[PDB]
Amino acid sequence: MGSITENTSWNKEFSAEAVNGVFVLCKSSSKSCATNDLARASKEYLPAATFKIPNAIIGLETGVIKNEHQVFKWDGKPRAMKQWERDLTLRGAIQVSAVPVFQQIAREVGEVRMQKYLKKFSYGNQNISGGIDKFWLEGQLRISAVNQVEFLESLYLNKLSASKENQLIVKEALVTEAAPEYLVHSKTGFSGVGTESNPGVAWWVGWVEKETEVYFFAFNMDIDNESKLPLRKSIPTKIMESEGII
Amino acid sequence: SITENTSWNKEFSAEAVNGVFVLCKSSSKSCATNDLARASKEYLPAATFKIPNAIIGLETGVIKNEHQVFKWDGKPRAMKQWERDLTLRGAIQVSAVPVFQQIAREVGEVRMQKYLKKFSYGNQNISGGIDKFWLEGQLRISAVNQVEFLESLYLNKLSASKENQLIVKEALVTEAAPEYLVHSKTGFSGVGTESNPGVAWWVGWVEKETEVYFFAFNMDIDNESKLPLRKSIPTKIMESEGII
Repeated sequence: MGSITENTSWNKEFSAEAVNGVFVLCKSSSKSCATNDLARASKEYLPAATFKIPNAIIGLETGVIKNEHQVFKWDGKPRAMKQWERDLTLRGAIQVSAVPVFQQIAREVGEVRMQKYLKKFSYGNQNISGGIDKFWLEGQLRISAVNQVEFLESLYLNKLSASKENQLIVKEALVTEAAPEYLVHSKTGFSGVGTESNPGVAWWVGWVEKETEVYFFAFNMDIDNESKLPLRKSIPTKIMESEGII
Repeated sequence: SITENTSWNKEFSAEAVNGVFVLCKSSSKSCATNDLARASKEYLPAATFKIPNAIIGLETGVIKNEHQVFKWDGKPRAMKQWERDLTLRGAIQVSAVPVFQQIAREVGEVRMQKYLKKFSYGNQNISGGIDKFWLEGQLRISAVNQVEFLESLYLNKLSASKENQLIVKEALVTEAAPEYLVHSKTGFSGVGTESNPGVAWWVGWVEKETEVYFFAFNMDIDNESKLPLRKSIPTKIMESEGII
């Protein structure tokens, strides 16, 4: 992206909902971005499940994921959500955001390989200390909403340090909503409800392919109350509906 | 093998529609149909040919890559929705015939023929005009053949880079949900003439859970108003089988 501008009027939705948060929306053809808050747009947060994006990419590249037709066989042990207690494809694993699958991918990737790809991808603060299967969840990895849109735009252009086919595979895995007139590729994130003072963070990042334009977006909010969670989709949607995008 | 499923003709009787549905679970070695004779009968592909045409355009460099924009020259096009710049998915999704006609002209007769031979695409007959053999020419393809072709595409087994196959596959996404993804393309030759009906198509595949279902539907049609039956009849069979 080439420019960012602040549209304070985009705080209407956040205020309406009593939410501390940011939305960044960028247009590929002008390489220009808008946000409600420049400051929060550059603040860095645990990526949570948004990290499945780079992790899918590295697992593909390293051959820890064979190809897009890979089945992740459920062994039969209880998992944190009923949604995960089944065999899964990559898209499947991504869409039901199955943590144990990507924890296992992270473990086959390994500290060394994981660490390298994040430097090539310029992925946030690139800090994977705090457990190879835990670092994006409760460790010290941080990424900003601006850095998310930049990572995603590189993905969209196949300009990440991976094979073109592996980037394509992951973009298809990210398809979340399809219509004749638009295609949405997106991924949610939720680190937890936080603790004393210190709230968790919820994310929604992706892009919308519409007419011959592409809108990249990244949303995060502070969250202490798990019921406020759906706002990670409804607030960006409101802003993107306002803009006549979707 | 192809096996008749007797209960499927029910949907065809109800709308007074001669057509065929072919459905394959996992691979094309085990497919089911309402009619064994009609399953392998060959019809004009119409806009289902945008599939091989898109792959060929990519393979030949005619379409530079996935972000190619097909610019509208400003000249009259047969549908208002085609009168605009379009991306590859865009052109596939509104079925922009002129985008694909120009694709075909640049590919040229010699290359077009070679790729259809390579892909085993129907009778591989491109006679009738480089920019219209699939519309009104001598090109014919069966439901069974569509399913075979889509299976090769799905498996990245066509004679084309995997990257190009992936590109066309994402252009075909038509419905997305956490548990399933549908890639599909409609076709419609037209309404035909006295005693010679046109054909309507819905073909593609559903990736659901850990399984893949390949489908091809066609029907004889002499009335544009009957056109939504090309989606509803097959959706009604796939819904009954718990697939969508």
